[PDB]
Amino acid sequence: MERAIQGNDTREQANGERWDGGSGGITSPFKLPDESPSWTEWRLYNDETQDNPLGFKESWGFGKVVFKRYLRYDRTEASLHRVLGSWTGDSVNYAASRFLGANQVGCHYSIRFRGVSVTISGGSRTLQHLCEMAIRSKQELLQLTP
Amino acid sequence: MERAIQGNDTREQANGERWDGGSGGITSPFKLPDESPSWTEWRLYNDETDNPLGFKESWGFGKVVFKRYLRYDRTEASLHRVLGSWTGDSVNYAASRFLGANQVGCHYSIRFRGVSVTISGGSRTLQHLCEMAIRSKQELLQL
RNA sequence: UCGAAGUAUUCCGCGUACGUU
RNA sequence: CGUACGCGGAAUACUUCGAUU
Repeated sequence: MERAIQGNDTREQANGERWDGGSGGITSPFKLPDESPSWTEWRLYNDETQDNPLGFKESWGFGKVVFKRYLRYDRTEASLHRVLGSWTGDSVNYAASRFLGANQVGCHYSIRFRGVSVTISGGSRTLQHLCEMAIRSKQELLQLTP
Repeated sequence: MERAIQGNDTREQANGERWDGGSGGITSPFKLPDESPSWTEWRLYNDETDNPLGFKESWGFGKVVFKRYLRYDRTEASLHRVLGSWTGDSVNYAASRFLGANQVGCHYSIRFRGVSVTISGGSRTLQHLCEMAIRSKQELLQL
């Protein structure tokens, strides 16, 4: 069965990908490692008070194989350029080719920032279009005028 | 209880507003009427060969959801028209009818050429959802 | 921020069924 | 395109619990 690309095994490994260093060798769509803060650093930051957070959460799904990232974002132009490099059409299509094939599945990209979530979703045979819409939506959300 | 601001009866009317369309007076966020094709017109169109008849969009304030299908043939005259299906005003005005002190989940969703975009978040960021939804709609309909 | 549970919706993919708007 | 399901996920909102006892 070629449906190890979808079996719960690769699913758990894709979820574990966020925290390990790719342990087991699972290919990821992201080009930068996770930066999610600790409970204590998160608790301490939240002093004044949901606005201007530490960063944003994004994820790429290929069927039920979901990868997640939390990246720091200081709302500066330099930081914007840094976090916009967390993934690219190339890195997504490369990673997607490891979990797609035969029957079409649903793919999605999701990003949350300042209490606003954007999800681009569709069939795996439209992935290139998802990427183009995903990168453009990521720019606007992170630069959304307050 | 007794909040019919987000009741099953109001969820049904908002769903019926697409077809009713104005029956009972339910305030909709859309300014244009539904243009959904019939089964046959949708068939004959696909029998012609990418470029669909139009697109689907919907606004949700909690469980109260409004839907529209609008024709869109990839022209500035058609883009400007369908961009007028709703505005920030028409959304906020409609939302204030289905929102109370408790924050609920609001969302805008649009599907075009096999791609679907959904902007969601708490009713406290509705102004920000509107700004994102309009930029997303224009971007999607324009590649 | 992380994990888990429930509740209310939506979205995508797949499959089934029924249609004159 | 519409309606009704069934399956598999995801997203959002709200709620509860745990996170070098």
